[PDB]
Amino acid sequence: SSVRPYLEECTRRFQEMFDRHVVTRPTKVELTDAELREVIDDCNAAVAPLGKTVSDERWISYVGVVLWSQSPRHIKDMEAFKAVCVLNCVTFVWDDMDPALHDFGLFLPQLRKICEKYYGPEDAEVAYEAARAFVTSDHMFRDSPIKAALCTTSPEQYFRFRVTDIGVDFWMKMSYPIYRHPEFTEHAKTSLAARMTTRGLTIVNDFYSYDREVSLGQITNCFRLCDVSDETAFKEFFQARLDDMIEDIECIKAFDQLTQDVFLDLIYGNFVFTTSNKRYKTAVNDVNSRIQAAAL
Amino acid sequence: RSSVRPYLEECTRRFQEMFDRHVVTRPTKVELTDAELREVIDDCNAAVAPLGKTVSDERWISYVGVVLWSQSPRHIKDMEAFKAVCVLNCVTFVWDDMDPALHDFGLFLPQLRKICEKYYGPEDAEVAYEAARAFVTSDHMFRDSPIKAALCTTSPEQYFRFRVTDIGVDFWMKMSYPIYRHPEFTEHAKTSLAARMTTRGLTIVNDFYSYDREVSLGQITNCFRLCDVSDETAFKEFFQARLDDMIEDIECIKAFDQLTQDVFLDLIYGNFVFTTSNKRYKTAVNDVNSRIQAAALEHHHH
Ligand SMILES: [Cl-]
Ligand SMILES: [Cl-]
Ligand SMILES: [Mg+2]
Ligand SMILES: [Mg+2]
Ligand SMILES: [Mg+2]
Ligand SMILES: [Mg+2]
Ligand SMILES: [Mg+2]
Ligand SMILES: [Mg+2]
Repeated sequence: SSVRPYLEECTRRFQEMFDRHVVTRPTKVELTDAELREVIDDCNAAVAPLGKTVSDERWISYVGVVLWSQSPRHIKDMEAFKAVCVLNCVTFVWDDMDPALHDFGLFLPQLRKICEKYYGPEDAEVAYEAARAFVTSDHMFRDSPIKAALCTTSPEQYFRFRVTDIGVDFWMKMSYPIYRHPEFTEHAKTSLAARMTTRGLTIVNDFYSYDREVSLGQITNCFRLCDVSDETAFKEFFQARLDDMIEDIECIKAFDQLTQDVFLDLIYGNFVFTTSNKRYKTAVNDVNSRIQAAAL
Repeated sequence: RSSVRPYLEECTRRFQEMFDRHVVTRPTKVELTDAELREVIDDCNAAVAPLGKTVSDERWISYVGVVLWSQSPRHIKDMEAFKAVCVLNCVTFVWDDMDPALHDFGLFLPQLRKICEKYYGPEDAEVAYEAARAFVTSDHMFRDSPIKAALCTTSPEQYFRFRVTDIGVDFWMKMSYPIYRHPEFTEHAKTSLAARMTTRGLTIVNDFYSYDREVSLGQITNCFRLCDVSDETAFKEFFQARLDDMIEDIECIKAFDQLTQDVFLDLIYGNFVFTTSNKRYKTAVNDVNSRIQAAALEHHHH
């Protein structure tokens, strides 16, 4: 199936939800041309050992999510920002890669290289460990019975899987050096930061990446828990997910002012990234195609 | 002065029937040698000594029972790592029981590091230390925090999300994986998926048996504060939803690899046996579970 029928009303329902509960719109980070090419050179170098080329356009697509979903008001360290740019893009290639291409012995050293270039010694270890856990999870769970069980049982089992699998725990553990805000750093390191933002990021991503994933046999998507064919059941389910996002956003506002800005800019920036970026406008295209092995 | 006392017998039997149906395999208590117990307690005294409060041998042994009951003795390979978890868990229980006036990070974090460096190799010691640091920093950070009030009063979902860290199960997995040297378990511990899978089963059990103590101390971190426990109908409907939660988690746990699921279920079932047998949960206020308090005249000359 597909959710294109619902695409227009749901975008509006999302946007109305954000306009009431978040209000402040996200704003896109503009990189200088130098900065952008540093990022892209760093990206190509990290995936090169894996034997696949990535166009400058596919990198700019990936990087949009970081340009839209950080918190410019509070940025203090732009070297850390660039690291998140590079780390997020290259793990995007991994997510799209056939597992045959997953070579840990070749790719884990490049991840460490990136982390040691942009972070101090401590932050580099934190970012690296989170990058390593993320690519290792994506690998381990292709065709895992665990993934099956967690994705088909209930929303509560599914979002639990997604704390790691969608990459938000990774994101927080590499983004906290951007802000050098002590409270935020601690919520990143306990993963409470990821836990608070997982549903807002996943429900949005799931709706707009449903068609791609479903075409590719990918089960990691909460709308597979309902009959998107049944208009009534889809509406009941969509509302419960919106309810989920609203409850999360309202608790987020108990966090200190800077932390809540970063959390809410992330959820909302990701919705803007996802509704505008080319990755999510069609199932298979030049920036979201499966990176295939190609046998012989 | 609310209480779940009237439900104690039926609730305990309902928990037990749930384990008999869904887990089946019983936990087994790890027996420590007299030497091993003494190394642990000596190491606990050393670590807390800089904080100026004495902890009795009886109270240590109370704390240590959860590790003796809730690890997975079928699969223990590293007893040095086992001893570290005994020590780390006991001394962070003390911290959990302490007035925050007593919380000296400068004094206590290096003692946590020393324990980790004693029992673990270098990489493992850093993972255990970081988890330990994160736990005591969370417990301290959230004493009368408005974030805790929001997460704990809003819904079960928000509450259990706070408890992944706050009950200490993430810390437990991240200091326990060296015991087993099992690769899948190690990865699940490092992603926190292991903690996430076991949070509700540990939290619901603990919350029921520590409710009376916690309401009496003003402590709001307990899911049964989300319902009117003096309302039998509302309590039983809430209790049954929490059993459903435990059952759903247990059944997904059984999709994990066999060793990992043995470890996950021994933790949840072992914690239930520890909780329903240990003096700590026998009464709300006693000499193994009383608040460890600072003295307002601790600085005095008499
Ligand atoms: Cl998938
Ligand atoms: Cl509390
Ligand atoms: Mg993925
Ligand atoms: Mg994907
Ligand atoms: Mg997706
Ligand atoms: Mg306590
Ligand atoms: Mg506590
Ligand atoms: Mg308790």
